[PDB]
Amino acid sequence: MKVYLNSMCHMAANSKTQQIQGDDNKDDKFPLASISKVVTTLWAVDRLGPDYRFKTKLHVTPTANGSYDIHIEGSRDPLFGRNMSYFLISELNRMKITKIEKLTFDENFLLAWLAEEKPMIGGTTPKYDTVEQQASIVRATLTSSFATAISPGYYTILKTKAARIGVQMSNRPKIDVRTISFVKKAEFQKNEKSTTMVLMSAPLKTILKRMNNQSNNYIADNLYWNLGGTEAFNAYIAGKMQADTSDIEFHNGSGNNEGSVAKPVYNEATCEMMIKVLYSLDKSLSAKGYDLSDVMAVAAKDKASTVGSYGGVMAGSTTAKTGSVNKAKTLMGSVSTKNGEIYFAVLMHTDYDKSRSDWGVASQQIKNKVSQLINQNGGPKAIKYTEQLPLPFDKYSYLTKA
Repeated sequence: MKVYLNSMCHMAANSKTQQIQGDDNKDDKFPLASISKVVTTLWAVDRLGPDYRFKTKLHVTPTANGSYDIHIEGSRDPLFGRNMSYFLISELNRMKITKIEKLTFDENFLLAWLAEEKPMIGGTTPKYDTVEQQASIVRATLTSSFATAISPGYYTILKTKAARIGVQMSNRPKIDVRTISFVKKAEFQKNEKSTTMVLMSAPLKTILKRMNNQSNNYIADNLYWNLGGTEAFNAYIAGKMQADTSDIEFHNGSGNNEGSVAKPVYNEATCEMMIKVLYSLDKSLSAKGYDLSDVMAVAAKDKASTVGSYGGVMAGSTTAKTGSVNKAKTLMGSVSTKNGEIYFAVLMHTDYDKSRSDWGVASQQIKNKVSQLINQNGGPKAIKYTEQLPLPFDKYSYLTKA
């Protein structure tokens, strides 16, 4: 690979002028890769708030034969796949539901079994043209995965993690489901003897922490669509930053290639816009009592993240999001130094076709530049942070009768 710097820039968090320091390319657009996910994080924090929960509702009606019909009124929870399903099945059994006759769901019930795994973390997030096409696929996933025997290995890994955050799950959960179909919200009205039960996701801050630890494309793309997509994003950023297409041009929430191999399309912005995003996201989280480390990964301390391997002066001092696509490798976040907290962004150009004997070049240049920033500012100052365990649910997610 051959590499060169597109731009690097930075700003003290307490600057009274909010002038951004950096090279002469700091106001030129460059591909962002997954540092796009911090922009989606800021939009989601501003629109929904860090303590927002996706409230998926189950409408449960007893049946004549002693079982239940259940209709899922979806919430567009963007992290509802295998692990939330396992928790839901545990919770159904805790609520004495073991057999379902008719399971139906609406167009806001988004289910992607592998949402937190390969290949959805790094894949092209499915984009459906109609709700019927989406639901065809959700029905198939409910039939093949939700309704069939639970994997003992994945389930016991989840249950042990859930216990660490104070959530109870049963040892041998099991559900039987007779029939599964799509019912649009406009075609659903509850039965007279139905009980509504609410399954809340973990708070948005936790969903964002998991996304920004893993670099999860599925979660990022579905948050961006849920908030209105590109037309809504462009208006949000024009109203928030007085920015326009010359500052920032997005097409999806993840930063992944949104086009074809021969016509690729990547989110782009200027380095200065990345600093203004971080300043605004830090300000919105502080108003709710949170820090960037509540939604972004901490070097070394978040071992289940793309910066768990980072060491040196960044370990424990630096909160940051990585990105990589064919032509760009990027990093942005904050460094905590003896002279205070400093926002930064580093945007590198990569060419993988050349000098194939050379690898890890852009990553190591970025680490060296960020380390230098910390050291010019008196060295690292450890932040206050305990490694989080961000699962799709928490101890307030239990099914609860409304």
